[PDB]
Amino acid sequence: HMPFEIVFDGAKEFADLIATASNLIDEAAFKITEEGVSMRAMDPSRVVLIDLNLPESIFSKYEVEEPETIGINMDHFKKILKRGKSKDTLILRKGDENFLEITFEGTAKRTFRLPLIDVEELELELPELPFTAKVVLLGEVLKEAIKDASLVSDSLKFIAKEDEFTMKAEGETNEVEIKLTLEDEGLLDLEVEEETRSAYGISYLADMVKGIGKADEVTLRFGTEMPLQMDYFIRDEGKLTFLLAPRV
Amino acid sequence: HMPFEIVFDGAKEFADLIATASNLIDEAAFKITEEGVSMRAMDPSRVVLIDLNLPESIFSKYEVEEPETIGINMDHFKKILKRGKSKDTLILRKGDENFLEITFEGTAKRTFRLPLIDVEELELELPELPFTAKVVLLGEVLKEAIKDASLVSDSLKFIAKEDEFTMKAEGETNEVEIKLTLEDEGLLDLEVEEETRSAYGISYLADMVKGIGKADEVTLRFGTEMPLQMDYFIRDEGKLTFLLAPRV
Amino acid sequence: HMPFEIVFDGAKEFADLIATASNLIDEAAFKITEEGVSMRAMDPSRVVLIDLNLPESIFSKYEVEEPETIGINMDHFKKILKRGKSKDTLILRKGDENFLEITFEGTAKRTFRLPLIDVEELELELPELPFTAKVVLLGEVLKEAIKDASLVSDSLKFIAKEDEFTMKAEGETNEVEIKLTLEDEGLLDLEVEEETRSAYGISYLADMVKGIGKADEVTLRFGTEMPLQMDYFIRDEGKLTFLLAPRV
Repeated sequence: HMPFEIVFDGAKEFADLIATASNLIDEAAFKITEEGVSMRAMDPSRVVLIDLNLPESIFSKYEVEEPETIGINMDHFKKILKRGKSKDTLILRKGDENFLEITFEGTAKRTFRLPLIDVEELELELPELPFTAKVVLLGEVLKEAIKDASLVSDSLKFIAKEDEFTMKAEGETNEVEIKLTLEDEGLLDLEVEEETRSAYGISYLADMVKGIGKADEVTLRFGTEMPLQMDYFIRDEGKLTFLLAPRV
Repeated sequence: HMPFEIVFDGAKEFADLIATASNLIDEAAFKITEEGVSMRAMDPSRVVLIDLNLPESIFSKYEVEEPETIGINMDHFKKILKRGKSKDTLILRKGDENFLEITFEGTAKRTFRLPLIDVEELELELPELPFTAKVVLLGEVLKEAIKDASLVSDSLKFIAKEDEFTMKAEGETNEVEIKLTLEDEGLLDLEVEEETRSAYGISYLADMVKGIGKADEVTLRFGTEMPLQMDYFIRDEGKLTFLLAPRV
Repeated sequence: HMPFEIVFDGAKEFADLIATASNLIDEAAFKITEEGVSMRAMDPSRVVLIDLNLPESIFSKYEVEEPETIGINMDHFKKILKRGKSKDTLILRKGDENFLEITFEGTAKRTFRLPLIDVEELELELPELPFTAKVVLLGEVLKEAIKDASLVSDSLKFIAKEDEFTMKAEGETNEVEIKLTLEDEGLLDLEVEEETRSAYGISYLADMVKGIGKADEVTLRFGTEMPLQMDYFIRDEGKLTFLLAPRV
């Protein structure tokens, strides 16, 4: 197999990015091409599809001789990456053998070897879906709304109308409603083709947003009785996309 | 029943204030008048009386049509209020029905409904007591002294003399003494009619001071073999008062 | 027995210093002389020798009438010292009786009495050893390397050569190597008489470095199949020295 070397400036930031996907994933196949790094995986229950796209442009050095796929234990990967410091340079290197060499370069050079595994590749595509509502909002609003809703229920209803986006949860001894309009600082964009209603499991939503930053811009696309697509951008050009099955 | 709307700027600060009283209280009757909000309660053991007085002046909007009392599960109340952000506006609103509508207004509008309960009203008054000692001290000194004393004992002796205030705890394998004079930065005022000695349970004192700030000014009034009155001010005009039975 | 009074400006810093030695020690004899305070102890397994030397020069007041030794329960000592604030003045005073009076002077005067104990004095000396390698490195590199290695193994190999210092750990499903050269910011000095290799137990190393600061300069001296000497300086003139038996 052909070697590669991939270098990312800011090892802690890369660890943070991986930790977001790791919240739902135990293991994943990483497709390494000359265009960038991609990872498409499902959580163990098959409710959430994760797609992480890291173009060559976000890496300070990118040397990929031929496209290849590697399998990674995501919890082992995250344990090693968590050792990286904020100003470390991260080097991901594969030689001829079946392990990933992970180097942090900073005040010292620290090199871990991570055994590569084989990950069953389900044929996963990200199909186009007839979403009728798009919402762009601040991470902090999304994160707090999911925490708010968890105080009352295990499911969160998403309601998009022309002028307002509402997330509402109801339980026996409580009720919570989070409302956004374009007058609100938390709502950056709202495009609604038609009144759209769908509900989503809070346990999955919590794991999806756990690593998202309070100042991150999160795009939500959904439809009535349809999955929720949730994405935010990494270093402008990278993209993390979640696709979440509705609660029906 | 008549509706009301009460608005407080700084929702996290209001949550912090409630959490102080919640440390000893499971449930409480809130008396809502045109003059302000008051709450008088005892801890489950009847050792501590809590009195919280929030005048209309500390609220940015105060619309109370007729005086009424509402009962609140304090742990449920604190769980909701803990969701408020530091720059959220807090709205407490009662309509015709038997629930409190709690709204945080900031980057988004988030509305919780809290069921109102019935709280048995003991006839609680705050009687005047012939205290012989008044002490004003920095919260940090009070908080640290109670923590210091807990290393050695379950009771803390308070000793006030003309020129010095001493808090002393004694155990078998330790002893601790905290001493203040007006030369000390921690002691803001000391008024002693006569030498005054009393002891107080550390477990109650710890719960009383847990939420007090290190820079808060705490007034202590006590007497020999008499209860301890402990108060500090909220937004200059609000007042939290504890009355603690002596250890005899 | 003769009284003494020893005063240290910055009580939290003194607590931090004691906590470093306390990580391996349950009890210790402190030798109090006119020259300073010294403490030599072994951990319960006799794998680590600790030597703490605090010259009179680091104390703001130092009144020792005659040399004497006192025994101290280190966990009780650390519990009291942890109550000191960063800007507290610390007073250690012994009167005629068999207890240490520990005073924090700041916003208030707080005085603890700590019973002195008798500590069996093993005849402990710090012998000169024919070390062949000296390494000066930043605490953060040492601390992170030990944490890195603990991800893969229970022992850490130290390898010093003319131009590079390597710490390497190997396990079944992982491997880690931390490498320093004088080009690296983490390596302040490297003096190697000959190629030097030795291994050390990570559990002991972790407890030795737990309290060391990320910006502290740590000197390591070791030899092949020889103990590791690890020291760093306290207020320029104080010294904490660990001597760690090799893993053979």
